Amino acid sequence: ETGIGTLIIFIAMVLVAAVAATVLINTAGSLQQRATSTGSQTTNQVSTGLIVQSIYGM
Amino acid sequence: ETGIGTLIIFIAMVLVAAVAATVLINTAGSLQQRATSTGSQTTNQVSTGLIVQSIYGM
Repeated sequence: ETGIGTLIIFIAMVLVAAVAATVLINTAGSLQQRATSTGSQTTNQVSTGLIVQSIYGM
Repeated sequence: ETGIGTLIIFIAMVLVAAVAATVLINTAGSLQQRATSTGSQTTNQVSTGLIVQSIYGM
């Protein structure tokens, strides 16, 4: 009967959907750390600087 | 069995997803050239100018 064949494919459908879910989570986690670090590094880059007061010679 | 019907629809699902992918790429490529040209033309527009030095009559 059709009942047996339906159950077999059902298991396969669940496993496939889990794979595509894993890709999206892993990619978002990788891009999270890069975007956070870039923002913090740029903030330090703009604000920091050195200034010359006076120059003397002998 | 359900196995035969699943494979047929699978092929159709792949082909449909390719269509929507093509739209997004083609649109982004069209907007790329317009945005690039607008920026370059405006830069030339602001910087360029003529100046009058002196006027003499007879």
